[PDB]
Amino acid sequence: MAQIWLWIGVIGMALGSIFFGIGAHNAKNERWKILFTINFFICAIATGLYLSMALGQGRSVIAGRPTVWVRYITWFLSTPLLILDLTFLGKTSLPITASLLGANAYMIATGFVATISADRTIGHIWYVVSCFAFLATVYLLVNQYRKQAERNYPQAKKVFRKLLSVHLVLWTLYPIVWLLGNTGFNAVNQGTETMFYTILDITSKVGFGFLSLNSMHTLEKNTESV
Amino acid sequence: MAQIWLWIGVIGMALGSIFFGIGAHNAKNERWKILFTINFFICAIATGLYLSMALGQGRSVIAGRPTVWVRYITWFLSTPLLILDLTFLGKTSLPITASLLGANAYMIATGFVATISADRTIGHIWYVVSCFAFLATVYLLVNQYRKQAERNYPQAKKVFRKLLSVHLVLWTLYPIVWLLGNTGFNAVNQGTETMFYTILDITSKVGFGFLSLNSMHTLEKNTESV
Amino acid sequence: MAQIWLWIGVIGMALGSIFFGIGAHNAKNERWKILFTINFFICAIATGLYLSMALGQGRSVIAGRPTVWVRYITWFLSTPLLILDLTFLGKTSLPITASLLGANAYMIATGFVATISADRTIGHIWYVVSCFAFLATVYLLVNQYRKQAERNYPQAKKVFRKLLSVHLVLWTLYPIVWLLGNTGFNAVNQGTETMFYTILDITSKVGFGFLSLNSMHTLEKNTESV
Ligand SMILES: CCCCCCCC/C=C\CCCCCCCC(=O)O
Ligand SMILES: CCCCCCCC/C=C\CCCCCCCC(=O)O
Ligand SMILES: CCCCCCCC/C=C\CCCCCCCC(=O)O
Repeated sequence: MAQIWLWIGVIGMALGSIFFGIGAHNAKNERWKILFTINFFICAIATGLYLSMALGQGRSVIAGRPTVWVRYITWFLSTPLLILDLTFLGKTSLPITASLLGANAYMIATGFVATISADRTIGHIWYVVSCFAFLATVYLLVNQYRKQAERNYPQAKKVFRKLLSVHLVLWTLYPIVWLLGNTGFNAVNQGTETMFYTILDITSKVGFGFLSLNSMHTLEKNTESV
Repeated sequence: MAQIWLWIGVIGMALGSIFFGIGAHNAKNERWKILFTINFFICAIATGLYLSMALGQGRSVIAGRPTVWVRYITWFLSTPLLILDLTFLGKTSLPITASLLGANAYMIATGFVATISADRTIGHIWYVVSCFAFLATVYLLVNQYRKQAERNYPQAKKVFRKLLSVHLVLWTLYPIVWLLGNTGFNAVNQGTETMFYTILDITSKVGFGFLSLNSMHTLEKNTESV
Repeated sequence: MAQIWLWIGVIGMALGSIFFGIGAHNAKNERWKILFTINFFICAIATGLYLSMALGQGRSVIAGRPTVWVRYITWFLSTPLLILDLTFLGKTSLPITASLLGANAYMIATGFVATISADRTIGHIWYVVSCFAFLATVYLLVNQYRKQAERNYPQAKKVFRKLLSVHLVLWTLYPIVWLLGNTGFNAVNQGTETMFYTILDITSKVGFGFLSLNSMHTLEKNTESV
């Protein structure tokens, strides 16, 4: 089960890569080229790292617990690009952008330590720290980021509502899966944990990628010159 | 002794984080927001990494020598932000900024190798290389950086004198502690080495943070419009 | 043989560092300062990492195969700076610059995995992936990069022809050496593999550095105001 869902990961991310790549190549102006290029690299990075997992790499048995540590290398590289999707579309100020990228990096880094810690009590301390880093990003997104975006696009409030709704719901699912998996309560087997992360990853990357494109189109039409 | 001084580290950096965070949240313009945000992240990074050390992590016994390698992860991330404090306040040109960040990264990277090298002769070669990287930064700071800062703020020469004096004195203490510790002559026990680094870290982060804020206020008042 | 050619590496990169450093110090304007500083850091990074290799570091025996993994740390840091040489001189757009840096990072990262993989079949999968990342960069360079450069300097088409010719020929030699070495067919001994990489590295860093300087002079004279 694990094996097939890793390969579905490779196929999904590779298909996302190709179509974002073709978009980037054909891009009508620099704004569209940039957005297509961010999403291409999110999906390209995820493809290669899913290939490593499918080939049996990036995994260690830590005190008897099978642990896919390469997964956090993927997240550390792809999640800031997903935040750049948001800050690009929102035309976010540098301090709030920096704060979002900082908190997110902190979330993933503490997430990594929470995972690879042999002492699972220490791991679970880091989980809580990581959740607080996520909460920091949630606060920044629904406050400073949203208000800046709404100020920049007064007629497109709903666009950023949809973007933030999808981001916040999908990203909250990750720490829930982490709790269900061998990292936490171990309520689901490795096959199921792998399926959950793969579906999450394809949705949060290819799914959110296409939503980011659709959102750019709506903003472009909404701000079209008379 | 080691244990308590690691926890004093956590408390100090966490208190620095909170007050810089509150400053950032309340920041009167983008210049103040940026400065508060840089210092928040210096102290936030240091908090989490001091928590890892206090919890017993980030440490290895290398050929019988207890070695806290995570300490250099902290320095590699926080020291460029401290340099950004200087280059932000000094409105430093991109090449000199880049040169400062480059030399500093080189210092910490060679510092790391100097530490984790099992062969202590090779370690001590890397110490000397790291000292020369520091000397490079000293030269850049007291020459190009200072002259640019003085050119930018002709009436605030003393501000940058105070900033550079505190930076140069505090940062020179680090390689001295390194020589006194198990990395060098082992003239002080692990408890004392830990106390020294903690006091240095709180001073160079929270201390220098507040000096950076005070300096910004002086520059803002000095350049206030008639 | 290996040992001497590592030390020739240290001497070559150190000599390149000094002369680029002296250029940077004496630089006539910010454009020359930036170009000199990029090339200084390419050569400075390479010096320190060649010193580590010469001192016997950064090497592991992976399932009986001696493997110099620190070599890919050098390439991961120095190769984007070499790309920055090109994008600086070409005044390349941000998306194409980003695409070049992204593909190059991907090439070196997959190159690294291709090397350290104990399973050499998996290694050779990663080699092919890495070659496709290189091909991506080749496409970007000879298309978008070249056309932007030619648009920016209509009278200096030959300058960028020379830059791209040297880049493409030299960089293609790396995957050939990789195939000849213990990573591939093992058709050459470790002494010869080391000599090849050292000569390549000095040429692609000091050699290309001086070509980048010469190219800047030609562009400056070609665009000199009447
Ligand atoms: C802006 C970038 C954010 C940086 C994250 C800072 C948070 C620090 C978190 C933990 C660092 C400790 C990691 C080293 C110990 C884990 C290894 C182990 O236990 O084997
Ligand atoms: C601009 C970034 C600066 C990069 C720093 C370059 C200096 C290179 C220093 C040393 C690299 C060697 C590290 C690998 C060997 C150490 C590991 C070991 O001995 O076990
Ligand atoms: C823009 C940055 C590019 C990032 C590169 C992405 C490609 C991913 C490649 C492979 C990741 C797998 C590495 C971990 C497994 C190797 C370690 C081992 O086998 O012992």
